[PDB]
Amino acid sequence: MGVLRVGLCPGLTEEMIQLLRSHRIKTVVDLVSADLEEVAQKCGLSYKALVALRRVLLAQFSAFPVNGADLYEELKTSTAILS
Repeated sequence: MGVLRVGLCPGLTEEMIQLLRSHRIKTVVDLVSADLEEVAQKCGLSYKALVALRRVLLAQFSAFPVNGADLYEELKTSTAILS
Protein backbone atom coordinates (compact mmCIF):
# COMPACT_ATOMS: atom_id res chain seq x y z
CA MET A 1 0.00 0.00 0.00
CA GLY A 2 1.20 3.49 -0.85
CA VAL A 3 -0.59 6.83 -0.55
CA LEU A 4 0.43 10.44 0.09
CA ARG A 5 -1.54 13.27 1.70
CA VAL A 6 -1.48 16.10 4.24
CA GLY A 7 -0.31 15.11 7.71
CA LEU A 8 1.92 12.21 6.70
CA CYS A 9 4.83 14.35 7.87
CA PRO A 10 5.56 17.73 9.51
CA GLY A 11 6.02 19.73 6.31
CA LEU A 12 3.33 19.21 3.69
CA THR A 13 0.16 21.32 3.90
CA GLU A 14 -3.43 20.94 2.70
CA GLU A 15 -2.69 23.75 0.25
CA MET A 16 -0.20 21.62 -1.69
CA ILE A 17 -2.77 18.81 -1.75
CA GLN A 18 -5.12 20.99 -3.80
CA LEU A 19 -2.40 21.65 -6.37
CA LEU A 20 -1.84 17.92 -6.89
CA ARG A 21 -5.56 17.15 -7.00
CA SER A 22 -5.85 19.70 -9.80
CA HIS A 23 -3.53 17.65 -12.00
CA ARG A 24 -5.26 14.44 -10.91
CA ILE A 25 -1.93 13.33 -9.45
CA LYS A 26 -1.73 9.67 -8.44
CA THR A 27 -0.57 8.11 -5.17
CA VAL A 28 3.02 7.95 -3.94
CA VAL A 29 3.48 5.37 -6.70
CA ASP A 30 3.23 8.11 -9.33
CA LEU A 31 5.46 10.43 -7.29
CA VAL A 32 8.34 8.05 -8.04
CA SER A 33 8.08 9.32 -11.61
CA ALA A 34 6.92 12.85 -10.82
CA ASP A 35 9.38 15.75 -10.87
CA LEU A 36 9.89 15.88 -7.10
CA GLU A 37 13.42 17.16 -7.72
CA GLU A 38 12.11 20.14 -9.69
CA VAL A 39 9.00 20.73 -7.57
CA ALA A 40 11.08 20.58 -4.39
CA GLN A 41 13.29 23.41 -5.65
CA LYS A 42 10.30 25.41 -6.90
CA CYS A 43 8.63 25.33 -3.49
CA GLY A 44 11.96 25.34 -1.67
CA LEU A 45 11.52 22.07 0.21
CA SER A 46 14.13 19.57 1.38
CA TYR A 47 14.43 16.66 -1.06
CA LYS A 48 16.53 14.88 1.56
CA ALA A 49 13.38 14.36 3.63
CA LEU A 50 11.57 12.89 0.62
CA VAL A 51 14.34 10.52 -0.47
CA ALA A 52 14.67 9.32 3.13
CA LEU A 53 11.06 8.12 3.11
CA ARG A 54 11.49 6.41 -0.26
CA ARG A 55 14.55 4.48 0.93
CA VAL A 56 12.57 3.24 3.93
CA LEU A 57 9.62 2.19 1.77
CA LEU A 58 11.80 0.22 -0.65
CA ALA A 59 13.98 -1.07 2.19
CA GLN A 60 11.02 -2.90 3.71
CA PHE A 61 9.97 -4.21 0.29
CA SER A 62 13.34 -5.92 -0.15
CA ALA A 63 16.77 -5.73 1.48
CA PHE A 64 18.67 -6.12 -1.79
CA PRO A 65 18.44 -3.56 -4.62
CA VAL A 66 15.75 -3.84 -7.29
CA ASN A 67 13.99 -1.60 -9.81
CA GLY A 68 10.20 -1.47 -9.63
CA ALA A 69 7.75 -1.47 -12.52
CA ASP A 70 6.54 1.99 -13.54
CA LEU A 71 3.73 1.18 -15.96
CA TYR A 72 2.78 4.12 -18.18
CA GLU A 73 -0.37 5.65 -16.70
CA GLU A 74 -0.94 8.70 -18.91
CA LEU A 75 -4.52 9.19 -20.10
CA LYS A 76 -5.17 11.64 -22.94
CA THR A 77 -8.59 12.64 -21.63
CA SER A 78 -9.50 14.44 -24.86
CA THR A 79 -12.45 14.53 -27.25
CA ALA A 80 -14.63 13.91 -24.19
CA ILE A 81 -18.26 14.86 -23.57
CA LEU A 82 -17.99 18.58 -22.79
CA SER A 83 -21.76 18.77 -22.34
